Amino acid sequence: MAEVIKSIMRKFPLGVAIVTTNWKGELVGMTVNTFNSLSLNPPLVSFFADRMKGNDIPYKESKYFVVNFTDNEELFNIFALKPVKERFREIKYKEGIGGCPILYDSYAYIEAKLYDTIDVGDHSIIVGEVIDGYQIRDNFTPLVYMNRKYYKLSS
Amino acid sequence: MAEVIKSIMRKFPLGVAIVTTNWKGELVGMTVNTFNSLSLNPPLVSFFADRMKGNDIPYKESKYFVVNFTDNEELFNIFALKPVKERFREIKYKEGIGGCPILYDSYAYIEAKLYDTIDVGDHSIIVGEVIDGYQIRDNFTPLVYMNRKYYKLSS
Ligand SMILES: NC(=O)c1ccc[n+]([C@@H]2O[C@H](COP(=O)([O-])OP(=O)(O)OC[C@H]3O[C@@H](n4cnc5c(N)ncnc54)[C@H](O)[C@@H]3O)[C@@H](O)[C@H]2O)c1
Ligand SMILES: NC(=O)c1ccc[n+]([C@@H]2O[C@H](COP(=O)([O-])OP(=O)(O)OC[C@H]3O[C@@H](n4cnc5c(N)ncnc54)[C@H](O)[C@@H]3O)[C@@H](O)[C@H]2O)c1
Ligand SMILES: Cc1cc2nc3c(=O)[nH]c(=O)nc-3n(C[C@H](O)[C@H](O)[C@H](O)COP(=O)(O)O)c2cc1C
Ligand SMILES: Cc1cc2nc3c(=O)[nH]c(=O)nc-3n(C[C@H](O)[C@H](O)[C@H](O)COP(=O)(O)O)c2cc1C
Repeated sequence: MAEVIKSIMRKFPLGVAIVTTNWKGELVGMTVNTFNSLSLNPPLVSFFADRMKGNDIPYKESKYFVVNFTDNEELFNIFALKPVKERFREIKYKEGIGGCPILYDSYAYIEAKLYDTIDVGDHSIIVGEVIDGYQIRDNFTPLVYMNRKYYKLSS
Repeated sequence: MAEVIKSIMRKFPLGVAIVTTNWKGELVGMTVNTFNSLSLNPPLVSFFADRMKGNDIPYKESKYFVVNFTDNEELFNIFALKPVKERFREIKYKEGIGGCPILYDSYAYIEAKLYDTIDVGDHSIIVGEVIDGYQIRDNFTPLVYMNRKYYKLSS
């Protein structure tokens, strides 16, 4: 059934984001296709973190996280494929709340306070309360991920 | 902050699906942009159901649900905009597991057993264990929802 999930999801298009945190001083982040809005009152956003890779642990052990929205495919590939220790060497960034890294190439970002974590199956649902949101750049081309590719929207 | 969430999400592209169930004999479903894969082992998928509209209740009170994947924008609009009592009058469907409606225009669907529900903020995370998946049609144009529109992917 893991294979039927992957086969169906390969053709299910999803927006991508790069979630980051400052994990006891270590700058970390990852490309996710599970980011979404969860609640309006209270204002909550979420993503799913793979427990099998320990992707949950930095967020569980940090008070805040940042959601970076970017149109730079290179950044998504860095934050999916490159070794953790290498990712923040290659990109421009600044620190936000809790020291969480904000990527300079982001056209928007959210700063969130960790609100809850919920283990379900082999992932943890990471839930953040939106503390602030910023729209930096008005002109951008949002990307959607499907079948290992990053597409623009038609028209 | 509910407004910053909406403003950012308006420009965050997301695949859409129509989740259905047979709620004590009542055929119901809704367009969602919160469907995703949650876990591989066990094989779990999820969506977020708005408690403010009672969208959580049918799933909480039914043993199964179906995830319909379709490329028919008309269907997404029916299952977002039209009165509940009208939706299954206008479309071709059959019943699957638990009597859950499978839409004829779906190019793929998942049958799921309700695994857990988790209230977080003003939504409930509805979690289903994948019992079966089906790819009916190999030729289709997946849609992504952004800024109230249903886009095709470029190229
Ligand atoms: N944890 C996640 O939700 C998730 C999502 C996408 C990619 N990834 C990781 O990146 C790798 C490369 O991605 P790809 O697009 O080539 O994947 P793929 O070809 O292995 O799978 C296609 C799709 O299936 C779903 N999926 C795959 N692995 C999953 C997992 N462990 N848990 C929940 N859903 C999963 C994702 O939506 C993915 O894009 C994946 O094999 C996976 O290890 C993880
Ligand atoms: N519950 C949901 O996750 C959700 C998602 C999309 C749309 N909707 C409902 O459909 C209506 C029409 O959609 P639209 O695209 O014109 O919306 P919109 O212009 O009001 O908001 C834009 C986006 O913000 C997010 N959002 C809006 N309402 C939300 C809610 N109650 N909870 C979590 N996230 C929410 C969604 O991703 C939505 O597409 C929305 O106002 C909402 O009531 C609900
Ligand atoms: C487009 C894309 C989407 C991804 N989405 C998620 C996700 O939502 N959750 C997750 O835990 N991992 C996801 N991954 C994998 C993480 O990015 C990856 O495990 C993380 O960067 C840590 O990398 P590492 O284990 O190789 O060091 C995704 C990968 C890609 C290619
Ligand atoms: C594209 C789109 C995405 C939606 N996603 C969700 C969702 O994920 N969860 C939810 O509870 N409602 C979502 N909604 C709203 C439901 O479709 C709607 O509340 C449901 O069909 C019941 O309709 P009603 O309250 O008008 O009767 C979405 C609406 C649209 C337009």
